[PDB]
Amino acid sequence: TERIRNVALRSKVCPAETASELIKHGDVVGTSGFTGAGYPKEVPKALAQRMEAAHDRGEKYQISLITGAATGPQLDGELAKANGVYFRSPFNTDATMRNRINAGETEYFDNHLGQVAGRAVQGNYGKFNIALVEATAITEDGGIVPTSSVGNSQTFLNLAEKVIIEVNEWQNPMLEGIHDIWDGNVSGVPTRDIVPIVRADQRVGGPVLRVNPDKIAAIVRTNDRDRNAPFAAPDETAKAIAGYLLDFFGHEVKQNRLPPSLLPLQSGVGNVANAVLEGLKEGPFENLVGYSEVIQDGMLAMLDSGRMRIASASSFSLSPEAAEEINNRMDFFRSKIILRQQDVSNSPGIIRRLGCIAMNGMIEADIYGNVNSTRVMGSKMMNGIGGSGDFARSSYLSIFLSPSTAKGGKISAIVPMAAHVDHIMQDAQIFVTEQGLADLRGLSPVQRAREIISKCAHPDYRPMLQDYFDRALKNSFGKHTPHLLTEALSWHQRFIDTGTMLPS
Amino acid sequence: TERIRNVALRSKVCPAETASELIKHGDVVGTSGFTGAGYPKEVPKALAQRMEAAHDRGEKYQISLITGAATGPQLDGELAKANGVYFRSPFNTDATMRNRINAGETEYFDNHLGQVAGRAVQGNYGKFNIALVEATAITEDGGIVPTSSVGNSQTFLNLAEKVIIEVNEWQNPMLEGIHDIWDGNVSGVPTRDIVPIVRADQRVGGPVLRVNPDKIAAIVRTNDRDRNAPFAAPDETAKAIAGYLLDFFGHEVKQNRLPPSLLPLQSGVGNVANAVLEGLKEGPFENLVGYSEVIQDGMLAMLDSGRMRIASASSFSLSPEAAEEINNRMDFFRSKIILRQQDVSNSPGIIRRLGCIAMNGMIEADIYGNVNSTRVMGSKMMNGIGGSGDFARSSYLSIFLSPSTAKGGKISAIVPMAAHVDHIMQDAQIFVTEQGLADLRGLSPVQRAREIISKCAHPDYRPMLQDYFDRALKNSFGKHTPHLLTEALSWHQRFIDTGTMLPS
Ligand SMILES: CC(C)(COP(=O)(O)OP(=O)(O)OC[C@H]1O[C@@H](n2cnc3c(N)ncnc32)[C@H](O)[C@@H]1OP(=O)(O)O)[C@@H](O)C(=O)NCCC(=O)NCCS
Ligand SMILES: CC(C)(COP(=O)(O)OP(=O)(O)OC[C@H]1O[C@@H](n2cnc3c(N)ncnc32)[C@H](O)[C@@H]1OP(=O)(O)O)[C@@H](O)C(=O)NCCC(=O)NCCS
Ligand SMILES: [Cl-]
Ligand SMILES: [Cl-]
Ligand SMILES: [Cl-]
Ligand SMILES: [Cl-]
Repeated sequence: TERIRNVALRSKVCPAETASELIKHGDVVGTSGFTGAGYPKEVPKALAQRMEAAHDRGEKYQISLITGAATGPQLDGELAKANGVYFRSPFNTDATMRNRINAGETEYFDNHLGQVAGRAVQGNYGKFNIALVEATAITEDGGIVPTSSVGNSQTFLNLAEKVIIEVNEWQNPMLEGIHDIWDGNVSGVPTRDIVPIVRADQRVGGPVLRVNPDKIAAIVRTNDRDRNAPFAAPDETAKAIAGYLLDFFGHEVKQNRLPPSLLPLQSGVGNVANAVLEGLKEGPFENLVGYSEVIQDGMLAMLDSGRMRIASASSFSLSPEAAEEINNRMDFFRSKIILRQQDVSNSPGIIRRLGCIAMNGMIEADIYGNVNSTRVMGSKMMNGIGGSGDFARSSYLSIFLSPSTAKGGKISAIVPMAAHVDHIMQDAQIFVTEQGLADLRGLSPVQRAREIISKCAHPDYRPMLQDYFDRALKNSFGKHTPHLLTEALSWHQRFIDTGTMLPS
Repeated sequence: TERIRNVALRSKVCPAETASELIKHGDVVGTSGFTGAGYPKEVPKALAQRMEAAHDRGEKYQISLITGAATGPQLDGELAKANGVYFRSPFNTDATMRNRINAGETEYFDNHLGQVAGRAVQGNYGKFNIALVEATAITEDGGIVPTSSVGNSQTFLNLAEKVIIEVNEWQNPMLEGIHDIWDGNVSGVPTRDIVPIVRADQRVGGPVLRVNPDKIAAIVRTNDRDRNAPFAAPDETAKAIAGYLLDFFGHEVKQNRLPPSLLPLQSGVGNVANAVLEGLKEGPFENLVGYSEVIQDGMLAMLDSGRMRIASASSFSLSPEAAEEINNRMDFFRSKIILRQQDVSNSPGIIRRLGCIAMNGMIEADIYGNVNSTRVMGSKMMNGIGGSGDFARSSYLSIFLSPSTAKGGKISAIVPMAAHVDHIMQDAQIFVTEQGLADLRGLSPVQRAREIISKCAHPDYRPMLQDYFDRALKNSFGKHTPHLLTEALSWHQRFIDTGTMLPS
């Protein structure tokens, strides 16, 4: 039917290809989109084609692309294939864009997701020329109904000179009412407002994004799917990880250090975090509440089993098949989900107030429990820090989860020294691998090392880590956090040189 | 005049030595005291004597010492001399204690200062046996008036099984009224209360610490001074740094990115700090506001002149001459100063809301602008992370300031890779050295490196840094954050082996 319920605005409809012409070379473009959900699809595809042609003619044509978080093939993919992004922030999962970044062809900075709005308002990315936002519908009074995500859309709408809306009939109209958009000052000029959230299920705003209709330069009708990668069905490794964490949660409850309903849960992006939620869907903890950035398949499964009552997040980040399931049952899930601005879902003040439990994956940790979430070998970007820092530092408990090895055992996820740090020791209390769980609360670095090495390291690597740690204890410059700088990054170099961290 | 205005509690007065007998081997002891101010004095000295005597006779006697932040010679100094501390948290500046930590004789973990109360309440440090708190006075209704700091005192009083109070007649009676102690839930069991501070000058609580008088096991009448590291007059390096920073502030104001009154300021303590505060006093600004951890000489000067209108902090950090000045004029200054619990002064929710400008020192930064504030060569502790993370991550602007070299030029403060990371790139926007100022806002890591190397690095190390960077750009595993892992920590190893980072 007609998703644009506002009669007057219907006069601004033009084809995706034409709307794309509003976007000029050098422009700073703010888009909707929060990891496989709610990003604009058709105007980028059309812009990507117009860029390729322009380059071939010798015309410069690149934008700065600021988003909520990751997008999808239609946006990051198309624009990277076309070589059309000179600067990208804050988060990406597209293979082609990742290649541009790691080749030095697209400049990239992975800001903390909860801070992006505030930094944009400050002017850190420059002046916003375009806001490109996907919508479920436009209301009679001109409200823009968001889709599978909120992200930074409200901020970009405020900041941008010109606005382009994509109304996507693929998105289930029962999405209207799911979002909560606050009109208060979260990320504007100080002093900011108090955000009155005191419970994860509390709504404090309205269902629509607000914009001056005068700034709307184009409206695009679309019917295209959010495209995310499916999740790995939990294997023996992921199930073991989930088993250790559930045991830990149970022990906390028995010792009265957690409620039996736990505390508001944040679950990070990726396969491992997701696998933990599949364990929780049939766990002994009832009346659970999510206060997360994303609701992945596993979180939807907790709402389905009823083990979780409600989930706050900024987006759905579902597999192609999970996205079908929620669509066919939108009436059920609608009342169990609240989608918020990402500067609210990822507000450290709110996270700490609620006492969230943070669960995040990781590339690697060193023996002292510093965590790399991003840069393989210290230099090659994977996805980005995302909101792992927003949550790890603000949480009641910060938990990191990973297989103890990677690349079929050729890499140890527990190393003498992390090649890049995203999360300092202070920001990580609990580590879980398929080998076991390290509880680091109240421990000095040397004490942390004993736990991590003994509980979490793979048997193939444990003796090597013990060997490093023992010689560091004897020979390190200082003994507070013992290191041998000649060897600290040698396992990484050994991998680069030989394809494996195992010695010859 | 009598400092103990509650008659009932007067019966609990006893000698320091006798009071110290209440503290047993293995006890967890929480004390008042925030860097050089307001820590207990006489009971720790007596305890240290008895610990040494026990040790000399083959008997173990050690405690876990949890504080606000740093203490002074009477506490950290004496107990470290006696080898009386098995675990220490969260911050120390005593040289003897630093030696115990770096030799592995005292276990140490430097928690974020704003988080210590919460983690104590969570039980991370174990059960508190003793709270040892210095007081200015005890009021008619049994309220405890703290002294030159608040720190974690209220939390420790709540948790401890038994309480010892030191009533210190050296501390000015007019300190009564300067503190703001909240009974709200800042660091207790979730869900926490909204901390309703919307102005730096806002009081939310009352002037006294509260404790059940039945837990008070001993009261000690004392008369001993706070001891802090002496006043360091700004050298040419510090003045140059302050110069670049003030020019930057001046520029932001002229571009309308800051008000002429700037934003609430958090300043560290250091040679640079004093130069910055002096520049601020002379600069083209007005109506300044402090929302910091400490109040230093420079703030008092601006409060006196009217350049600063109010200063919020958890503690004083004054030279003996400034202490003299405030001791004689406590009536005037107490109207301009608010001393808060450190879980409030260092609350990320409040820091972000007020939009604080954070200015902190550092050991070193790598070329990508990751910051080490703590661990020389990655293994030798200096002081601790303190509140630098609380502020850096939560601030409107995060600035790090340092001489571009250390150890008389034999160490470069800009290195290929930091040997330990306290503040990731995402947490540092501005760097200032005596060489110049790097503004990193909106930049990718490679862009950050070009700015840091060109603006901040010492000319003597610049060719070496640029050489590393150029070769990494050519050879690094990925090009997003280019490194040569064979060389990354080689300058540190060169220092360890030869005493300088320079080759030939
Ligand atoms: C860290 C992160 C990449 C891991 O995701 P994950 O699904 O839990 O981890 P997986 O075990 O499934 O491995 C995923 C990929 O990372 C690679 N990887 C993981 N650890 C690695 C390591 N130590 N060395 C090299 N590669 C590694 C794996 O090889 C795998 O790639 P491949 O299948 O092509 O070989 C992911 O959590 C992430 O993107 N974190 C950054 C954003 C974030 O922190 N979000 C949390 C809050 S929303
Ligand atoms: C990092 C820190 C020690 C620097 O202090 P500073 O006064 O600004 O810096 P200085 O140039 O005066 O040097 C201080 C000490 O660190 C050493 N130092 C500084 N940089 C160094 C480096 N790159 N390599 C080796 N040593 C270094 C100096 O030698 C000196 O120690 P020394 O007496 O043994 O010689 C200090 O800022 C700190 O402790 N930060 C952590 C806590 C914090 O930031 N709290 C916030 C508010 S105070
Ligand atoms: Cl808030
Ligand atoms: Cl801890
Ligand atoms: Cl709050
Ligand atoms: Cl930025």
